[PDB]
Amino acid sequence: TPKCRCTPGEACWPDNSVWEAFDKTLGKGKLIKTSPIAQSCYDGPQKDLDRCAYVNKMWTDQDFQTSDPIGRNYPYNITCAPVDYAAGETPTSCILGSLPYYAVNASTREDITLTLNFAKQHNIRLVTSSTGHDLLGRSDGYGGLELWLHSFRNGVRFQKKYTSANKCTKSGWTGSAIHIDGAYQWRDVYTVAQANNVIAVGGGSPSPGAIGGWPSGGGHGPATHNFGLGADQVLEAQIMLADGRIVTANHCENSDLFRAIRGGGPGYGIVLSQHIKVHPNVKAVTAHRLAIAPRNETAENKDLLDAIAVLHQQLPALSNNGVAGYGFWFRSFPGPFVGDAHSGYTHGFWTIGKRQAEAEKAVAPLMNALKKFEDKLVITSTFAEYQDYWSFYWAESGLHDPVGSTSIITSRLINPEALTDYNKVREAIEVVAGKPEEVSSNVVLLVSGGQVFKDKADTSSGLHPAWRVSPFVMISGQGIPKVASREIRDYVQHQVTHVKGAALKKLAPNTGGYMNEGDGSDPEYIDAFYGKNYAQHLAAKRKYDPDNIFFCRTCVGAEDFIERPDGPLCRK
Ligand SMILES: Cc1cc2nc3c(=O)[nH]c(=O)nc-3n(C[C@H](O)[C@H](O)[C@H](O)COP(=O)(O)OP(=O)(O)OC[C@H]3O[C@@H](n4cnc5c(N)ncnc54)[C@H](O)[C@@H]3O)c2cc1C
Ligand SMILES: *[C@@H]1O[C@H](CO)[C@@H](O[C@@H]2O[C@H](CO)[C@@H](O)[C@H](O)[C@H]2NC(C)=O)[C@H](O)[C@H]1NC(C)=O
Ligand SMILES: *[C@@H]1O[C@H](CO)[C@@H](O)[C@H](O)[C@H]1NC(C)=O
Repeated sequence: TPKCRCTPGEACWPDNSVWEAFDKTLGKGKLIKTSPIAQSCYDGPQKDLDRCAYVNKMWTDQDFQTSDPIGRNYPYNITCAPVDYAAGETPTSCILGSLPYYAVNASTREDITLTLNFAKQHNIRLVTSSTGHDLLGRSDGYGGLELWLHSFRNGVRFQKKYTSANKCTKSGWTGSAIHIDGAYQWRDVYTVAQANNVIAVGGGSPSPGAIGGWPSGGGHGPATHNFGLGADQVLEAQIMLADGRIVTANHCENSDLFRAIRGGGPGYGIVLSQHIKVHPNVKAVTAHRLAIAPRNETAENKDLLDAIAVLHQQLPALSNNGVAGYGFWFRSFPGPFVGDAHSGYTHGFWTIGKRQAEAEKAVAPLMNALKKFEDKLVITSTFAEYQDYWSFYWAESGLHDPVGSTSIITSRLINPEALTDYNKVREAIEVVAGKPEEVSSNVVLLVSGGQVFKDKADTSSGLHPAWRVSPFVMISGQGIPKVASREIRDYVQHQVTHVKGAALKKLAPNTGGYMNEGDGSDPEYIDAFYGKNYAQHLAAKRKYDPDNIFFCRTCVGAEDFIERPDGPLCRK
């Protein structure tokens, strides 16, 4: 049976009549022949400068990118760039690249069954997308048939008391739940949680999918320190296997599959629905806004980075005190970042469940450590109190930031013991700060600790062990030009993987990274992404998808195949 999937233009590729008959079986209009988002910017039959300008204007918008079957928030390889003609830009070339060639706009189980079956029947690579949010190309594939789940939406329903499809009691959970009965986004789930005065533990941005890559890789957000990571919210799922069977996965049934999807990434089956734990609303949340800038701005920014190193050392104490959230910093920035300075550190942290007085005590270990820098840095610190989770969430989080660039980042979970020696930390900070000429994004995800640590007791979970000891994640990355030569991308990828990523590993060598926002070019990605759970993830992969119908890049088992950006996917 053939080692390589069939691709367009080959003799094995179904001819126009076969595709047309497949469109008609589905329901005319469901099969979409994909077109590069910005093809109207280029010469040929599809050229349209009005369409091109609209596309150029809307490229950075998350909804615009989720609305097209091959729209990508963080496109893995821009092979058809939008062209800004008003700005004097001119076209190079436009190809599909590694984006799927056909998509099925699937809105019923029958759509999904037929798409799965057709892919297998014609040996065509099946690509699964709920939203196209992925940063690593795991919802892409050259010459692929995309199962697009964006309109597969059969309700989001609140359960006052979790009620399992197979009456499983082994979760031990008798609290409330939400049945996410479709490939909904967090926005949709949040509306129902809010209507029912409960906390749904979703992402900091509401556009990503609720039941796909987000929970399967981990899933962080404002509420995860307090209530657990996204993967650990999952009580059960309905999943269509490669063989077409629809099965329940929970503590009582196919528990190896259930564990795999809760931390082992995508590619075990097509997730049709999940049930998630939801949590009682709180009476208070206080947010802490901190900003730090140099009094004396220089290319080295020695004092700023000293303080950032110190701040990193304070995070575990903060985490132990119920503090969570996100911090952002730059050694150099192309313009004012903190007040008047073209550099600095800023964060939005919070104590869910605590009023301001307790919030101030919670961050005291950090503010006290920062008193030593009052002569050297300008530091501002404010608190905002909210009377429930949702007013807090929408005020301090619920982000819809600009997107549309390639992601080249590395992530490293940091254990407390990696931070006790200031000099080692300072050295890590020096390297990840990057070259003063090159913009380096550095981000702190203070999203673990607390309940995430506690949920180590849950052996049904598949989450990377390092989550259970690491209260926060460091992410460091750089951009590439929109139209990027191979040489420039290899230079940047090397800085991210072997300079930035390497420093982070040296700082914390016993932990790992975060697959969803992580380094897909790391030679050691298996270790980073999955850790010691990998052998068990792989077993589930080989049991439930022996033919690797759900192949994705870096996903468990992907090393048994060779992916190309411009040719057939093949088994080794
Ligand atoms: C603007 C933006 C903001 C973000 N914010 C956050 C954040 O705050 N916190 C955080 O942790 N992450 C965040 N992410 C990252 C997100 O967790 C990952 O990109 C994740 O892969 C998104 O899953 P998705 O289904 O939405 O993406 P997709 O690209 O649709 O799919 C991602 C992967 O999951 C697979 N997949 C999707 N749906 C299914 C399914 N139903 N069954 C089987 N496999 C499936 C795909 O095959 C692919 O491998 C953000 C991403 C974007 C674009
Ligand atoms: C982005 O897409 C381009 C175009 O498909 C890829 O370039 C090809 O890469 C292979 C090696 O992997 C070469 O043998 C081809 O000659 C390249 N083609 C062209 C037209 O340049 C590129 O590899 C993709 N980048 C990534 C990181 O996936
Ligand atoms: C996808 O299908 C739904 C109906 O199931 C329809 O409302 C929607 O507009 C379709 N989208 C596209 C892009 O064809």
